[PDB]
Amino acid sequence: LQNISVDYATPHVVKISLNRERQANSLSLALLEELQNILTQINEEANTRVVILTGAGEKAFCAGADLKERAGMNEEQVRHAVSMIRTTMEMVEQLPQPVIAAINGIALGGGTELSLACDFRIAAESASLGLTETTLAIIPGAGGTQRLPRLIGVGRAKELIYTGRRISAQEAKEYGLVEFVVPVHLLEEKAIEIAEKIASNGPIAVRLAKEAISNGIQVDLHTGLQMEKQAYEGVIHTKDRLEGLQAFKEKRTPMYKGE
Amino acid sequence: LQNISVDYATPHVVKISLNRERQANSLSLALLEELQNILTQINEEANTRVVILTGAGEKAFCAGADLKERAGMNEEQVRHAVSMIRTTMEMVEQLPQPVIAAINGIALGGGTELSLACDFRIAAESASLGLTETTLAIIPGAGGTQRLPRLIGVGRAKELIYTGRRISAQEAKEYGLVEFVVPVHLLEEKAIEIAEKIASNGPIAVRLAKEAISNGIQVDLHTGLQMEKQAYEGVIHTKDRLEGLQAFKEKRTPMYKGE
Amino acid sequence: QNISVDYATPHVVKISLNRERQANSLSLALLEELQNILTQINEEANTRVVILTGAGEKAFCAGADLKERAGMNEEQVRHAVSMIRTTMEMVEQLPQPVIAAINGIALGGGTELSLACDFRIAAESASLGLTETTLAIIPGAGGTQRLPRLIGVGRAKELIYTGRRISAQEAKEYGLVEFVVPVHLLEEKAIEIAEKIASNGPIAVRLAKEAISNGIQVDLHTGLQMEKQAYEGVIHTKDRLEGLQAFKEKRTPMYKGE
Ligand SMILES: [Ca+2]
Repeated sequence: LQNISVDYATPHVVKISLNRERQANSLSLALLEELQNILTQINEEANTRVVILTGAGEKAFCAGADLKERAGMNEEQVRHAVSMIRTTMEMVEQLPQPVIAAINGIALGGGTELSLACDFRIAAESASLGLTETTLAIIPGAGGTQRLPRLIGVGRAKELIYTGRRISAQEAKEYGLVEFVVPVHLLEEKAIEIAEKIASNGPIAVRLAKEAISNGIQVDLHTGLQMEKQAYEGVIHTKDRLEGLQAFKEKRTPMYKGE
Repeated sequence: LQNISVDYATPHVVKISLNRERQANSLSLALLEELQNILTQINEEANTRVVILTGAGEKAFCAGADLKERAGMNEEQVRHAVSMIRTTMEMVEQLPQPVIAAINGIALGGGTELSLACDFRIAAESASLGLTETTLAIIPGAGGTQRLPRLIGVGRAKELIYTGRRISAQEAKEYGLVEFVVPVHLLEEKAIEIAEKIASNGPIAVRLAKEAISNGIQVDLHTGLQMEKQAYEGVIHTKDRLEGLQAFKEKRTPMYKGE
Repeated sequence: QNISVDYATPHVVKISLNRERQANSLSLALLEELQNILTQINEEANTRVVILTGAGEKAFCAGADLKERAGMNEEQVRHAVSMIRTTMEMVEQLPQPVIAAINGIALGGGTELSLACDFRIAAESASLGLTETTLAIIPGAGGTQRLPRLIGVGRAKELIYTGRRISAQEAKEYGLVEFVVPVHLLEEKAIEIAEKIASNGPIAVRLAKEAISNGIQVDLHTGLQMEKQAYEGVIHTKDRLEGLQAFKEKRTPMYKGE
């Protein structure tokens, strides 16, 4: 409502925009509460197939945790606020639907952490990223130390976290931190395109694929293969799987319904 | 053998070719049966040091599961078929010898899964890859959800699996999915020359390296180091190690014998 | 003395392997002093970053000393091998980040030494490889473990099975080295990066190293719990307050490890 905007104008896709432009879309407690509420609702939306997360304006995706607010917090409040940010990251990652981060500007600290909590990332050429925490004598406390090395390797994650340096979208692409980079005015269009492609695939299968990958990658390969085996059981008794084969037989585009 | 070809022309190297060109080298249950039988034989071949896996023709490495055969299968049939494919992948992965995928054309779904079960991959410039399963309302059921993120990272694996999009050999190389790209007319000689190099190295050492890397990467670094330590004990008392030392001292090529 | 130790800039110690005639190879003597220096640095508050390099323009470290090994049976190979392994563990477990400045060839133990460092910066003319299988052995100081963790299983397998040596440029492509610079600029770029790290909160950098190094070894959920505990280590620090104050005042923070 106040700190976040939601857009359901695109069939099967929901667009969440951080809306605190004056504060560089930083994560305030109020914003986190609104975002948690929205994520709770989306979690139960069977008709929602893909989520896009972005920031309002052309300067910032998310500048991170709100420092004005952090500056006025005692130790107890700091702990509560960091807990609220961590929990929100978990809610984004555990959504049944794929979540696409559309990085429209600066994504620093908590902002990079937020993008890491998404399934994958698309950035504007003008975007900049970084985990700047060590420059302030703190560390990434919302998964930055964990999600970054998992995505891009320990070496790169270490140099980035130890230096706290800011990097360009192109550098981010080279390192594997962002999967796609596109001109600034084409960001929303490319995110919607990718989302619609995902939305055209079997919704039950896409959800099972997210679970299989996200959970299986956390363990040994042998166990991960067994999780994938159980996940696949989930598409066997679906009408969509039958439509896939029928469309193959009829030589046409399949049309899935999530059943 | 009617669905595959096995060639031992090159010393210490065996080349297995999927041989169903008319069917884009798709994986029928009959082909999977033959492949499992040859994999069982190679598993016990001490004279065989490296294996090359490829497809017949210049259009397809492997189009994946045979959908003509899959159509209309009842529940029990589907489970058995997916089981046959996943078991075959495990057998490729667990061969003592290194296995090189020579991707001569399209490698889709089960075809990309088959290439992921190999130690590393060489692709024709004209090859295309992808895990197209979600476009059929299913998920990769033969390790694609597990081996792909392990090789190229979770972010890229997710965008590929969720979209089910096809990518060029060039794109695959950029993402780290294939290790080499060469012209299709040179694919066979490139795979043979890399296989010959590996075959000239100490076979006990190469086999132990495969075991140490493949198993060690599944666990924590500390335990992984202890596994390497035990593996190293397997080479220090060998006659091949002594030949390596003498060859280096005499500045001549070593002639390893697997002892 | 087979190694030199000097403060290149405030808080940045440069350790140079100094056995140029023997390609900066790892002899027992060098290993002993390297272990001694690392034992000392573990207890230091002044040192915030370590740069590890080799003397000359030809070799970073050629690995295990060949002349010293020439006169070794299976039994002597173990103690030597054990000391190399142990040294690798001391580098990765050191509180401070360690940057490998690869000034030339890195082979066997030398490549393994670079992998035990937090990150690597290489001269344009440097090269790296694990040629062990060409000699019918395997990497015995973590190469089979640290390499796939950094660059993925597929490329680690290709390089280890073939035993091929690669250029700094190839290494950069694979993510084996994080930075590549012209030969004459290796020292100054390693120092520049170390200075940036040394200007950040020392408690925070140290906790970041532990959280990353340990957390990456387990499942994400547990790793996140480790990060949570590590964050508790910065919350009550004066440096954290200085960071917020220096940022507000828009001036350089003066951290004191408190
Ligand atoms: Ca693991």
